[PDB]
Amino acid sequence: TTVVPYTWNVGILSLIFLINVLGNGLVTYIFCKHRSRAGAIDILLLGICLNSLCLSISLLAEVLMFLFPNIISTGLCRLEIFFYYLYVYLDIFSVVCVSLVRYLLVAYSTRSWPKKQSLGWVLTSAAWLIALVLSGDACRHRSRVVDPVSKQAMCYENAGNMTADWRLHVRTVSVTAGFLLPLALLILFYALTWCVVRRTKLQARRKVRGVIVAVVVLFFVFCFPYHVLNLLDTLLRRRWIRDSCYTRGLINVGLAVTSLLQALYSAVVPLIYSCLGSLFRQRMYGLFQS
Repeated sequence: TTVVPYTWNVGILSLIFLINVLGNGLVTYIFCKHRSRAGAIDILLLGICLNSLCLSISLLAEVLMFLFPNIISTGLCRLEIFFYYLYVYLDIFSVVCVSLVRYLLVAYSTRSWPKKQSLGWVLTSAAWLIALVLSGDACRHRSRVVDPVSKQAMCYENAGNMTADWRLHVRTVSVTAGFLLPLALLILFYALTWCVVRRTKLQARRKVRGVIVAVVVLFFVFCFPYHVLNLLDTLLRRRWIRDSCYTRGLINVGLAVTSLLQALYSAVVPLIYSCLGSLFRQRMYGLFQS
C-alpha cells in the first residue's frame, strides 16, 4: 500500500517547489546585489539558499514524471535523484560549515582572516565538491524499468543481477556520509566553541545574531526526523534489528510523513531570512510593495 495519495503528494511537492524557488531566488538576488560588503557567514547563509534551489529541479522532474508517465526515461530518473541527493548532502554540509566558522570566529578573534568572504567561499566549494561526488556516485544506475505485474514504467535501481547490492549500497552511503559524520562534526564544532568561550570567560561583547540560530534550529526540526527514520529503515534492510510486518508498515508510514518535512525545510529557509534579517526584510518588503 501507499500512505500518501497521488493528489496530496503532487500538490504538496508543487507548493513546496513554488515557495522554494521564489524565496531562495529572491534571497540570492538580494545577496548578489549586496555581495561586496558580505562576510563568511553571509556566504554560508547564501549557500543554504543555493542548496534549497538544488531541490527545485529534483521536485520539478518528479512532478513532471507524475503528471506525464510518457516522458519517464533514464535521463530524468538520473537527474531527479542526482539533484535530490545533492540537496540532502548540501544542507547538512552547510550547517556543519556554519558551525565551523563560528568556532573560528572565536578561536582566532585577534585575526582578521576568519571574517572575510574567502573563508566562506572556500568552505562552500569544499562542501559542494563532496556533495557532487556523493550524488553522482549514487545516480549512476537509476533507469527506466517496466514491472511485469502492472505493465507501467517507473524509475528503479536496475543494475543487473546486483540490483539488491546497489540498492543497499546507496542507502548505506547516504546514511553514513550524510547523517552520521556531519552530525558528529557539527557537535564537535559547537562543543569546541562553547569550551573556548568557557575557558576564556569571554566578555559580554558577545551578542546573539538572530538569523544564524533560527536556521540551525529549524534544520533539526524539519530535516532531522527524515534522517533518523532513514537510519532506522537502513537498519531494517541490514537485519541489525528484528523483522516484522507491523514494524515495516510503521516505518513505511513514517518515511512518507518525514520526507515531506525535509522538503518543506527548503520553503522554510527563505522565510527565516525575510523576517529575522533586517536587510532581507527591508528589500523584500520594498519589492513586494511595488
